Amino acid sequence: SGFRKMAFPSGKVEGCMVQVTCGTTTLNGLWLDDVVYCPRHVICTSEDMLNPNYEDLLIRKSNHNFLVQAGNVQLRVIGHSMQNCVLKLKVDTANPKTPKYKFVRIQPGQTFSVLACYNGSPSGVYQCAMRPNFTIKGSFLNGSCGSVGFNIDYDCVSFCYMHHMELPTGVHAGTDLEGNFYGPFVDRQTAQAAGTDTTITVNVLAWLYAAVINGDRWFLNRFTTTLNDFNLVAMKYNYEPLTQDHVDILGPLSAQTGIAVLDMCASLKELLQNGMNGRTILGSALLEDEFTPFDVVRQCSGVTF
Amino acid sequence: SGFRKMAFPSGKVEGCMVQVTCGTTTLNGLWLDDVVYCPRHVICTSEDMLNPNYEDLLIRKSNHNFLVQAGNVQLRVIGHSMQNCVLKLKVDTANPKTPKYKFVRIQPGQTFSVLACYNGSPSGVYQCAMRPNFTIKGSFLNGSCGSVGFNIDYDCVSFCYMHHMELPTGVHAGTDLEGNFYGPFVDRQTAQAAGTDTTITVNVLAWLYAAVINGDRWFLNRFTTTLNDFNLVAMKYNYEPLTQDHVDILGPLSAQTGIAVLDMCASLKELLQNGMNGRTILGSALLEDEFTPFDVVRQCSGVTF
Ligand SMILES: O=C(Nc1cncc2c1CCCC2)[C@@H]1CNS(=O)(=O)c2ccc(Cl)cc21
Ligand SMILES: O=C(Nc1cncc2c1CCCC2)[C@@H]1CNS(=O)(=O)c2ccc(Cl)cc21
Ligand SMILES: [Cl-]
Repeated sequence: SGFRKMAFPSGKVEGCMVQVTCGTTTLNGLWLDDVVYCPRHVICTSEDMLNPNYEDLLIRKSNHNFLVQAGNVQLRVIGHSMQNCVLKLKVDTANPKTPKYKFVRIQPGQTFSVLACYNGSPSGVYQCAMRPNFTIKGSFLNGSCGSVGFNIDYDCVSFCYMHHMELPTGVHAGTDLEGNFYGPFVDRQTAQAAGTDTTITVNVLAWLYAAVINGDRWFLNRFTTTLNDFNLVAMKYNYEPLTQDHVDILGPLSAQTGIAVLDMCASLKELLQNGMNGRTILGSALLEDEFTPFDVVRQCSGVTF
Repeated sequence: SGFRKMAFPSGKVEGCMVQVTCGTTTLNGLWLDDVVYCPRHVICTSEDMLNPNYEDLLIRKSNHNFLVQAGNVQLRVIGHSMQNCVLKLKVDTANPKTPKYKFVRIQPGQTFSVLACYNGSPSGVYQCAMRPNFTIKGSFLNGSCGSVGFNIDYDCVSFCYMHHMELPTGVHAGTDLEGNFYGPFVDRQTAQAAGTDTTITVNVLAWLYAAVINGDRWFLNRFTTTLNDFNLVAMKYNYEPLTQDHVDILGPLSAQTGIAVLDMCASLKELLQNGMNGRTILGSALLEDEFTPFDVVRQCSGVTF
């Protein structure tokens, strides 16, 4: 029993964190095999950030301008290349702690663990979701750039995010491990803003199924809804539209609890109208949207209470 | 910016998790140097749990009755002894991954990270607090016994909890690494219940300081209070009494934000008497009490390990 915001064990990622320095700029790098991946803005000064010409800044650099530190050992850079917004530094030593891994680009609503790091040293781990507006609500200070997001389903680490910047509202933007930004963001200091954010509907439904699995049904009602009527109501509360894909994905949780997806949608419609009336659901007074259907199945018992 | 429920990086603890089997009972063990620590109830059958005599159950066991598996390698048990509610299995191999460590007993209100494990394999990491009623609100299923709680100080892991059982309300109970329970619990199948819990006042105040640091100030007011008047009000809401030690501990956060501790106590009094009025603090509609003053300082400073 219980339901917590649970991160994957971070050990496999801790053994890949290194410090990358170019001149006065220092940030984190991810060392996999003989390559260190880091944000390309490590070659920028603060002044360069308004309109940096990365190709022009990079051509003026040699391999020995990049200092890579793994623990107390200095790695030797023997090559470099830029791929989108990431810099790939070829080093003379393959990481002996390289886990089994993949690079995966995720979609909004997907969750992942973040290993926050400073000076190549891990400080903490927490669970995040890629918001519908392509930002993440992380906890990052200056020096956290290059910290990564990942999942570890089975023994393979799927790297899905690398931290690049903090927007004016205090939310965060970054790239996949191929250097492609999530969202319409650029690694430039020009005026940029997070778009209006919305609630991840499929995740709220998954978490309501987690509450039923753990023994709570107070929020259920005798009604059902059509998918279109549900979406007309949901969008009035700034909730993402629920698609047939989301309904299909909730199938297993619907079978385990015996509650049809559109019947759970009717409960959600009522919760949006009434609020909780002094009650909580899984220790929360707000509707939680950072647990996916897959996260609920992973954390909850297969036997409903 | 940002504020997340953050756990310590778990790698140093992952390298200590093993699987312990005695007959039909399988659970997790902690392998440090040449000793494997695990709940002594691993020697019990379901019937034995009703009224166990652990010395009598243990005397009937030989070293080869305990199967210890570290990854895909079988460890050889060469000795065994009991210390309070913990079984210490001496093995023929010292753990090459043993980190620098200490066994520490924590007090209610203190937080720690939990590495949930099943079959000696880590599945997730989350942060929690030792409640005033000595339970923890964890997330554990069958097979999680032997999972451990810890804090990291510089490079030293301080092990503070080992999981033993779930109470009827779905909350959890366990021991320190010397086998002494937290709370008035016993390791047997008998009528046991979590006592009435209270809110950790010093932690709520720490989290209100974190909200101010992160730019949430709507709850601040011009008023102050005495420590005695604050405690008279706090007692009415099932909040733990605030002591002069708690006021002293909040000193640094008070200096950083410019808000006296008793000034923040007056904001907390108003929040208890009037609610949030449709507002949230750090994305929560409830007053959060599972962040200590030290957790707030650490997360808002980027301390690494
Ligand atoms: O956003 C940035 N850093 C950063 C990342 N995470 C957390 C925090 C910070 C800054 C202080 C607050 C906490 C930088 C610098 N600021 S910037 O506007 O020059 C900028 C712009 C683009 C890129 Cl790719 C990067 C950046
Ligand atoms: O509590 C216990 N295990 C356990 C731990 N974490 C999570 C979960 C469980 C059981 C299934 C549900 C989820 C056991 C069995 N139950 S018991 O009451 O027989 C018991 C009693 C004492 C001791 Cl030390 C242990 C136990
Ligand atoms: Cl995805």
